[PDB]
Amino acid sequence: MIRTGTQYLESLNDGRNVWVGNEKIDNVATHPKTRDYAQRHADFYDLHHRPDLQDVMTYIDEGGQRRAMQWFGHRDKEQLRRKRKYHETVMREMAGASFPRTPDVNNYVLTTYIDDPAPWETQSIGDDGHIKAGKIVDFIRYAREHDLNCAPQFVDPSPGLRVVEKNEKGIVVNGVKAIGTGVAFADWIHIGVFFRPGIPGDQVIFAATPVNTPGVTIVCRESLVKDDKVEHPLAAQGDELDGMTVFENVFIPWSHVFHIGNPNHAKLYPQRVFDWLHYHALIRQMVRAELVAGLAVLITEHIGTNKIPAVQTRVAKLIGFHQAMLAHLIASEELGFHTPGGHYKPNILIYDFGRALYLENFSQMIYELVDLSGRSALIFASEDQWNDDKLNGWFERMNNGPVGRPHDRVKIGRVIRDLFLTDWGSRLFVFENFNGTPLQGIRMLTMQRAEFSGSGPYGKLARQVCGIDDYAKALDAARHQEEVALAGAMA
Amino acid sequence: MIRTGTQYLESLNDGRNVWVGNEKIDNVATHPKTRDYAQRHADFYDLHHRPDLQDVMTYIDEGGQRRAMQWFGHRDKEQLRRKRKYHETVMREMAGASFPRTPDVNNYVLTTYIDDPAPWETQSIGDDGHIKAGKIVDFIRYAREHDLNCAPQFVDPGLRVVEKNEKGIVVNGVKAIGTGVAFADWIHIGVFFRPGIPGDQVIFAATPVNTPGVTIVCRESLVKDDKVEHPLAAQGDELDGMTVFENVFIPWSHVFHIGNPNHAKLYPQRVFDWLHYHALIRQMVRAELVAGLAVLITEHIGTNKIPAVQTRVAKLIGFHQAMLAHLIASEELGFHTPGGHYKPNILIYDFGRALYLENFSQMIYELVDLSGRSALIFASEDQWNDDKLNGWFERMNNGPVGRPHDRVKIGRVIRDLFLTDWGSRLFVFENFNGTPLQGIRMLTMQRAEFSGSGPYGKLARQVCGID
Amino acid sequence: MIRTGTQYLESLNDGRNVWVGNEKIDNVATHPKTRDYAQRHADFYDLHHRPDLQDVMTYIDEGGQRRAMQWFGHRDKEQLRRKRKYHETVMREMAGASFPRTPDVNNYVLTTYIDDPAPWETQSIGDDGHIKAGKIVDFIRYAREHDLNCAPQFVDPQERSPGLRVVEKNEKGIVVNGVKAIGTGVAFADWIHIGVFFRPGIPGDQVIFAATPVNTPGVTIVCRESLVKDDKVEHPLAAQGDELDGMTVFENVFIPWSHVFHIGNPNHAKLYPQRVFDWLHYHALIRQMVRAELVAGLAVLITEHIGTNKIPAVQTRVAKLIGFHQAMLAHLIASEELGFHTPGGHYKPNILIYDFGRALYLENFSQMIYELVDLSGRSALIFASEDQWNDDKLNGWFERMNNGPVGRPHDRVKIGRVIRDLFLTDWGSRLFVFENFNGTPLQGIRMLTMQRAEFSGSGPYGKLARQVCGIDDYAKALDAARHQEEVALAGAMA
Amino acid sequence: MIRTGTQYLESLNDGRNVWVGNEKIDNVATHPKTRDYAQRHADFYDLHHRPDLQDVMTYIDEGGQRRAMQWFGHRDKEQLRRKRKYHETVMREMAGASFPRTPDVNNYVLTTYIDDPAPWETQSIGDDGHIKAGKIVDFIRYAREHDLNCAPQFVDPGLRVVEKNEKGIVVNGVKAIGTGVAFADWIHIGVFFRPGIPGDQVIFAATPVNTPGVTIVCRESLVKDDKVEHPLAAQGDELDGMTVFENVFIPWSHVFHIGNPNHAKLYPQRVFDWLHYHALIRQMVRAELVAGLAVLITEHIGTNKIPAVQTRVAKLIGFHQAMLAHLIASEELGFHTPGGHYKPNILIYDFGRALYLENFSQMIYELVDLSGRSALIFASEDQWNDDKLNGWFERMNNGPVGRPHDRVKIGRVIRDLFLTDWGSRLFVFENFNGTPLQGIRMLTMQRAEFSGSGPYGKLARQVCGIDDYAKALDAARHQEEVALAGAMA
Repeated sequence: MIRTGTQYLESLNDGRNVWVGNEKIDNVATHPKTRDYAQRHADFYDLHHRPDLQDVMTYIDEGGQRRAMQWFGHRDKEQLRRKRKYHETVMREMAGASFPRTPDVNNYVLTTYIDDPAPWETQSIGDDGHIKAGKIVDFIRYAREHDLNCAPQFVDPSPGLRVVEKNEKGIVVNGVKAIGTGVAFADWIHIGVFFRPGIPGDQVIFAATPVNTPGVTIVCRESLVKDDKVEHPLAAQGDELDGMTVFENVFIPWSHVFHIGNPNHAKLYPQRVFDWLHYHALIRQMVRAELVAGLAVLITEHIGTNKIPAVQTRVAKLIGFHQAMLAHLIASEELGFHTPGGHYKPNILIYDFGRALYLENFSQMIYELVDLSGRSALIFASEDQWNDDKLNGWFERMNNGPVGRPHDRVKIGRVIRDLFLTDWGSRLFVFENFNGTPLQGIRMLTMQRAEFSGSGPYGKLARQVCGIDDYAKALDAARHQEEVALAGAMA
Repeated sequence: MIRTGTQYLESLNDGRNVWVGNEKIDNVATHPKTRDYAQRHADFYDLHHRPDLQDVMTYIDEGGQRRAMQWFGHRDKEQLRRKRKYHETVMREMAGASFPRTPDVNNYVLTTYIDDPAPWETQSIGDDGHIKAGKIVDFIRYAREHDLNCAPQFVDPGLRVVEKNEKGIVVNGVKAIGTGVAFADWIHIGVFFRPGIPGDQVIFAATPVNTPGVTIVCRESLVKDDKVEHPLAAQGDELDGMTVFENVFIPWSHVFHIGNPNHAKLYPQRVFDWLHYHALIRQMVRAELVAGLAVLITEHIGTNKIPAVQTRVAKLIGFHQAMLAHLIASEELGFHTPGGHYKPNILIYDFGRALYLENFSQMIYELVDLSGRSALIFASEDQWNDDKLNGWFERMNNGPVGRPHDRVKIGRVIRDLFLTDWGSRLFVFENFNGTPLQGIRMLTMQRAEFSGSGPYGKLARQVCGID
Repeated sequence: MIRTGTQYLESLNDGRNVWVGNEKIDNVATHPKTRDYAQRHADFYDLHHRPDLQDVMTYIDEGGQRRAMQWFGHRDKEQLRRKRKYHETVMREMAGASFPRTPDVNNYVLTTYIDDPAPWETQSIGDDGHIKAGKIVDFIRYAREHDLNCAPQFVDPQERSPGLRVVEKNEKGIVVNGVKAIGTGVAFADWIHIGVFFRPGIPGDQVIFAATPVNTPGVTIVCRESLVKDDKVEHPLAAQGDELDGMTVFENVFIPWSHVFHIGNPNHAKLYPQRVFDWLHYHALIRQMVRAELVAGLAVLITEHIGTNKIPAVQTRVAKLIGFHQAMLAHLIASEELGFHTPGGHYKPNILIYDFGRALYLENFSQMIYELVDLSGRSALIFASEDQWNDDKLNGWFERMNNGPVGRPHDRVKIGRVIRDLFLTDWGSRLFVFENFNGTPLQGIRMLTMQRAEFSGSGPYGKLARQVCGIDDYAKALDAARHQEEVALAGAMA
Repeated sequence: MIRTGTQYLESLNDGRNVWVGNEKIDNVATHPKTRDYAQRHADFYDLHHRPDLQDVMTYIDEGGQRRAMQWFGHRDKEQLRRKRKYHETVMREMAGASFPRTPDVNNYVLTTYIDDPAPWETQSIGDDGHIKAGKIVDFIRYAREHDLNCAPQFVDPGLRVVEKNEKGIVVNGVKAIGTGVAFADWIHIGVFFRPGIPGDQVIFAATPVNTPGVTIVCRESLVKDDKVEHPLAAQGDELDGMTVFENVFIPWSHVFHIGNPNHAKLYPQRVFDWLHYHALIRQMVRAELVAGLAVLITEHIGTNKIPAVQTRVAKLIGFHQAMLAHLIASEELGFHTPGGHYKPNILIYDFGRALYLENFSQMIYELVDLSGRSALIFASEDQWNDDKLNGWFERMNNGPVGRPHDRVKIGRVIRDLFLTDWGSRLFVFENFNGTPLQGIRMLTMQRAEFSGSGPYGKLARQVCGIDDYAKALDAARHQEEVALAGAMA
């Protein structure tokens, strides 16, 4: 049976040590500061029990068990599209993709271990042979069974998390994981790291631990949730907190340790892990661009500016941005490739270039919407003002346009305001540069590779115009994923 | 005399009808949603009593009385620059130009009536002789005498004249745009001509904020509760809103002009010119603040040495220098008005406004992106000082310069300015601090001195061999 | 057979009346201002005979005959990709896509007539029943058989317009008089393919679709000066010849009814000519992807050759030229994936996605080329001429000035020559300016899209916003040209 | 008298060794590939003799001698404005700023030596005291008295001193970048500091263009033949190239400084200041020409009342006014140099340039786009006049303003300026007419006064609740500091 929201809310009250701003949180499910977002997670779970969404939200596995599509492994392009349609439906249903780290996103990442668990073991160092690939798989199967949200914590800002003790039982780790999103709302924390030049071996740690593990403290920014859901129909729905996690002599048994000790392993295997979350981000970006275009269509129509040609071309601009996101996503899916375990993975270069295009232009596109909406964005009637005997008539006449009731202008502006002109909405704006690797990151790590050099495919045409000049074979399986993706793109 | 902050606050308790969101405000000076910004207006009066600021904030008038620099008329360039320096000083003292309709701005606008009152009287249609130019002047003099905040409401079911008699006029309708009217003394009514406007909707007058029939209807307050976490946004929200006039009575003495669509083409723009020149002063100071925060935050993190960040920060500095170039060339290439006031060059300060409104939003994104994680995710104060968390926070916020807590200091200011409702409003307001970006271009281009017969044509015509 | 470049060149000496600048052209095949681009068309034909390119360049039609792929009709996505593959090969082989209006592009557009010929005839007004659908298809079979180049002239700038109009109708034909103001390569084509787009108020006598030979009496082709360069060592691309642009003047030109495809109906001229030019737009996107590939390629080569390629600030600029090419690719591949069938069963790529692909290029290419020019530094402007490079005193200086980590020093000149021709000569500038006329421009893409109901709050983009704000088969359609647009959007949004 | 164009052309025939592309040049003054640009130099000199312009173009010194304004020392703001009006008049008179390195620009830069000669001498290393400040000044006085064009070559196989004796130095190597050198009288040798620059490459000097062992190697000439079809590009091409120095001897009298990498840090910036000011004067005029061409073409077609068109033209007009604001503000907030010259605010005109360099591409692209098909496809003159075509071209080119042929006139100038090789060189060269966008930003930000302890720090720190050339050890460093203080108060 698939986890219910009610079971989720209950599980949160587990003694987890959480700060939200200045306050200590006794129960994340009920504290006024967290409880709207927690309920968003509960609704996530209850979407898997909605009769009308069953086709999209669930699957029957080979054992005959109905399971949430968040665990669904895709081995070809048609299966990939079915998964995307799941993620898309989840975010469309949940305030138009305002919650980017629902558990379906968080858990997508575990697909990499399952696909190819052995290198995580075999490349481990400092280990005394205790880590086992089979136990990595066992943990993921356990998560899937209980529908557990495993919040990933990989990025670092010497306070980084490190091994301070090793015995026959497991490891002790001490330090800080600087970035985490929604961890106070998860069941487990998924610890990882990305390579940086000179990363010490005792900082190379991949593992999992419960959110209430003793010595774990979750320190989150203040909550931006709004009280009044009528003035703030989106920002009153909860705030997906970001924060840091402190680990004070936290013990992790070897069974839940995936890898330690190998800096070269940290060069490409973590990228492979975060690939799934990057692909998810582009789906999200597409949906956000559709929402932004759509709001410009609704507001310019209700104001009556829609038929002004100047405005027509700017709206067409917002629609084109959405189509660019869809073109990268679709193309990424068409030109995917099989991973060593035989999952099908969309093309990494195309969907990351999708992301870079979004991260580059989304500011100006939002600014366009805000500007198109004039005063209707910020200065509109509160509800009581609108329904007041003396004010109502004035408000009706100042918001009359061609298409529909005058109050629909207020309804539109409340959304534009919540998404783009509140702290809550601004958090989303900013998070986008932290939802996987930033713009500058995509471009840097792509351009360091030998297949984007004059020797590579991009040099070939320019060379002639100028008159110049299988994982069995491949020795690095996760490097091969990068090369095979350019193969597919440039053919 | 010179009004104090205390007298100001007291004056707000006058039975004015104000909505802020759903709430009715009993008293704008003490209500939890309005009192912080009220206090900012109080700070503004008290500024003119600060002994170190007296040379900058006040002049001696012809009569011998010390007057607030908001009432000073600049008759040449150096006087203009004295006034700018006053406006600049006010906004630098008051939260880095975070409050754009302080009383010095609102009242700047009255220069146009004083400079040349007559045409407002003589161009009136349908007043049967009741409106008197000298009465316009006496009102402004009155306003001067008591340091009264006349809040302008021009931009537009709009307000119309429903009854004329021998005592005054009666007005009924809405003035849909107004900023900080709940904090002002008087409302200054005006209008801009639009194609096929009627004589009964052309109205310039002044009326008290608590005039019977007047209802100020303001958006919810965005003021923050906790000044430590939010050092700027706790300081008060300059409310925007509309004003409803339910058959409101204004005497002829306090009516400046009625009835003439033609007058509403040119003369209201001459009123708002002062607001636009002030707009660029402010935009320069916002640009300077943004550049300074990019330097502080790149220097605290230690990314300021990375050549890619250098060029990004230089660009912010350059934008400030572009605001300054426009402001300075506008003052340099100004001209005398009919009554012999010196006015900055309309064309140059407005292209200056155009440039800000076209680029501000990418310049802010640049500060936000440079600041990285330090804008959304930083320690609250209690987190910071917690005996368990203090040592981790200090280690994470360490870098070359200063003390680790300065990061949070800088972070709170960036957050408040650009990542709060409160800050976002100042963002949206710039598109409504006078005429919007598309309007500057359009009102410039509809005049024939930017046509091919104008000065822009001349070099092009010579190079082309044209006539 | 398949026509040969020799056959083509011989065919140009047919007495056509051609101005190229101040000069009259006796013979396009041999005149100094035209002969190089003529030979580029000769090379196009010969490319089809190259044994190593037979599978790319040719097919066997139903009736057992080997024809050039320019005539191939693609009925599914995999056949579509074969057609794209052919257009890519042609443009890669011909100076990195510097000749945008080769015959394969011009004739691609005839597919719309073959697909669904009847409406051209049934929607005609004022022809007194003389026009037959069958005859459009017959002309096209005739063009195909002789591999004839049909250059399209549709685009235009009341009783004062100079645009082509019908001034006589009789039992034999029509007589047209006036101007088709834009034309690319017409002086080098076999036939002029005449069309028009709807404009508000267009009179019926200016709605014309037809074909006449380029040497028809009364036809004059008036082209801009030729920008071809004399020295092909200093200018290895712009010595290859100049695809002339120009207008065509028609003075009482007789066209027989057999060669008239449609007259009279302004409503027909609004979507049907968009359906003809969809094929040209799709091809424009294929070219746009290759041009981007070249721009990014040149940028890699020059930054590597100078050694600036490792500077991080430079790296991010080249990544962005690389992402642009990938943006073009993505639109192209997506458009192929979400394509649809036309009435007559052709597979067409998704109109909306490839047009948005073009808008993205048209909006950004200018900045992108500026990047390349800026990254290449002084190597664009100042480099050695060939004799300078080989001079006994200068050579030692030039080698030491042009050294760096990759290749031979003279390769910087080789790269410089290409950047200079492509982006810093008259010849390259025309191509730059032509990108905005190679199909309805950026402004047109956005306006034609937004006038349609499916981009209103009533169509698919309204739906998610309305829910978040808490608000609230060609047989069965009447206009088949319209329904292509509705089907394209449904496939894009589902 | 002031030099005449005639005397200048005669002077070109001095046996200088010039490549233009593959050809050697017998006489820059008469060769088809260079004679038109040479005549534009001759025209520069003849402007100074025109009686309707000599109040702008010349001044009387206190000896009663009429001198070309290119030599005029400005000591205050009004005098700087007269100099600027002169440079402006020159470039409006010569094909709308299409000739960026006329002699007035080249020679402006000598102002710095004259202002403060002595550090060039005193900070020299390895010259055994042979360099004398008095001889630096005498050279500039000579240049001035004969109205000689000293073309600067500074930016970098580099030129190195290979021999030092009692008469002078011998230099060997390449000065990679040079504009118009083949049309000049003297070459002004310079260098900018770069990390690890050896003393033997620190050289400031003057040598005649025809000096033995100098070869001028220029790119091919971009000049067009038909001045009807090409009214600007027919007027000559301002060649770019490198200058090869083969064991070239320079007398100590014409050496200004050698040896000191420290001197190369800021003093070269101080020389180029003046050219950078001039670049912004030129950028304003190019902006003006671009904006007016926009007004002319949209007007002649009729697109000028389409509101979307109007806003784009307003943007070109804004860009012009932005260059003018920086220009005016630089002049307003200027300062005196050690020698008493008044110099515009270095930071403000350099930011003006930055602004231009960042945006000119897009602004020119707007004009080309707005100009439509009228850019590329328009009638040649014989087409236009032909008896059969005339009627068609007139009707196609009718609109609300002026004669139909005026669209061809506007087209020809837009074509020359932005769609030919010739115009394209002017496009690319913008980025070389002084330190490029990247350089302005980078050497600004390495200066301590743009840090958090300088005036940008002040407002930020407060809102965040945080916390005379005699005194100065470096006169050329002091100018920068003074420039910022004047801009920020």
